[PDB]
Amino acid sequence: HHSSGLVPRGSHMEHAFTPLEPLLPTGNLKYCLVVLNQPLDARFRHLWKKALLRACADGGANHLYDLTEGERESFLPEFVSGDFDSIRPEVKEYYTKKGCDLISTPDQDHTDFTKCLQVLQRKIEEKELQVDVIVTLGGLGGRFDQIMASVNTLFQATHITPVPIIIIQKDSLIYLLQPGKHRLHVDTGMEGSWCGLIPVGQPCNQVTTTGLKWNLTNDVLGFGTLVSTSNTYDGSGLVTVETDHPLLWTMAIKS
Amino acid sequence: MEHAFTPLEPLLPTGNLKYCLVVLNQPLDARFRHLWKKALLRACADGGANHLYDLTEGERESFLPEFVSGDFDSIRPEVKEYYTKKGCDLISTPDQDHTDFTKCLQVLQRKIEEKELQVDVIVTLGGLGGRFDQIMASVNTLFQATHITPVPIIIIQKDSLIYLLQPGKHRLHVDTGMEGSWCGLIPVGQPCNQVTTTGLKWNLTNDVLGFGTLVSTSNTYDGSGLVTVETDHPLLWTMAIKS
Ligand SMILES: Cc1ncc(C[n+]2cccc(CCOP(=O)(O)OP(=O)(O)O)c2C)c(N)n1
Ligand SMILES: Cc1ncc(C[n+]2cccc(CCOP(=O)(O)OP(=O)(O)O)c2C)c(N)n1
Ligand SMILES: Nc1ncnc2c1ncn2[C@@H]1O[C@H](COP(=O)(O)O)[C@@H](O)[C@H]1O
Ligand SMILES: [Mg+2]
Ligand SMILES: [Mg+2]
Repeated sequence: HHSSGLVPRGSHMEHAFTPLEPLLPTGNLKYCLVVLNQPLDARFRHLWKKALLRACADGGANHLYDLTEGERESFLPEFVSGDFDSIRPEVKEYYTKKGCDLISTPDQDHTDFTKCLQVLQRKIEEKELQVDVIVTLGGLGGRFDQIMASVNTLFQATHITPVPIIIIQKDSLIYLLQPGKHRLHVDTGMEGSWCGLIPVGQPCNQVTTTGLKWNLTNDVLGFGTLVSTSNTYDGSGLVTVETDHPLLWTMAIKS
Repeated sequence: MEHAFTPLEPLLPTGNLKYCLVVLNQPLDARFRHLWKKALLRACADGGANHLYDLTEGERESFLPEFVSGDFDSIRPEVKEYYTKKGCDLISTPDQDHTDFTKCLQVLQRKIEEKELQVDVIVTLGGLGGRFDQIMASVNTLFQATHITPVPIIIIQKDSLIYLLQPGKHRLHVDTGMEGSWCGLIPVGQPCNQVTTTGLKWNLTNDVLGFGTLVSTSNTYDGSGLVTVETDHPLLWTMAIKS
């Protein structure tokens, strides 16, 4: 203001995110990996390799243990948290003898996924390291109530860690967009054909987007009113979203 | 004043329950056969026909839909042919603002009034797995369904069932013996600020259910065989189906 010479004016911060980047072979993101109790998709090995930290939520360990025979010492979690109402005795044993940190989380008011994030967040600050994103595998298939629980974890996550969290399983990815403006880069080449915007918690009364086939212009998104599913990209390679309330972004993963 | 309902009833080998069956584009669970046999009317939404067709090979004439609606961008030509040849009514629904599931219910409701048929419930198979944006669409269809037909609609796939509870009081009978161990109340859409329940391990007493505040998942039954729910806004009921 009071300075002289050219001076940038106008400007509002925007959240610039690239969803499926962790799925890119090369690149150097810096992310943590969380394995939930669900069948592991083949992309897990590559994701594990470059992850800064890996962990498993209860049953998640069973799935990891069973899909890494002959090379399990190459897939040793930094820690396995949960309540152990899912991990098999022998699996709990193996990881404990190899040095894995087994953390018990009894709380019956919260899922192991949520509790696992709490442990992860703590290990993050406690190890003075920071991540650009937390990649969660599984949680979108199987039991319906659990799928919803996963979505609800993304809500609580805002109070657990400042690091963005994405959930991936089979051909889907979800990411909760907090109120404000977002710039999502969907030009990694790993993108599928569909995408969508789900009002999960409450109606989003003012949504505006760009880069979609069916864009919103200060529109209302709400169950029973209008939910964007089976939407697609305009080809620009960029999607911007502005929402007044938490809005769930979902997109397809190639192949 | 209230609606007495029994969710997993169609799954019972016994009964006179009059219901219609809708097959969505997802792999059919084994329960399919029995459900089809006693259905008053069967239909398929686009791709649903492919899964029906590939499942009933060798005996497709015993499993002929009464109509297949959609937009035919999933139904394989050979499949589309077969059913047209056997007399199945193929109805096109191009509307790209509505899923083939919602549009299928529209066709169904029409057929119901049209045939002066009386149905207790509409059983939908599939729609809870696969593409995430798909599962949500299914949930969204249940919201729109309230303006498409007065007949209760349930969706089932694998081990899950969902049913949208409209504002008011509900009495759910969960003593068919087909019930699984878990159940839940999901406030999709909007926060339900006044929820009161009975028959659950974790009941609610004029409590608030909303994402980020409190969502009831992994809940269970108290063994009474009855669950009652009073809600101020649409509340999604979900429950497990035995092994
Ligand atoms: C209100 C209410 N509701 C319900 C409940 C229950 N819950 C919740 C959350 C969480 C939990 C735990 C579990 O998780 P897991 O680990 O996953 O197990 P599963 O069954 O799922 O397998 C619970 C119990 C409460 N609390 N509240
Ligand atoms: C806003 C908005 N967003 C999105 C869109 C799109 N959409 C929606 C709904 C529905 C549809 C159709 C789809 O269904 P399907 O056919 O079943 O799927 P696929 O896979 O077959 O393709 C759409 C497109 C709008 N419109 N708006
Ligand atoms: N059927 C399922 N569908 C989706 N996520 C699941 C399912 N079962 C378990 N999970 C997730 O995996 C985490 C730990 O698994 P578990 O303790 O074995 O139930 C939970 O906190 C959930 O977030
Ligand atoms: Mg557990
Ligand atoms: Mg279609």
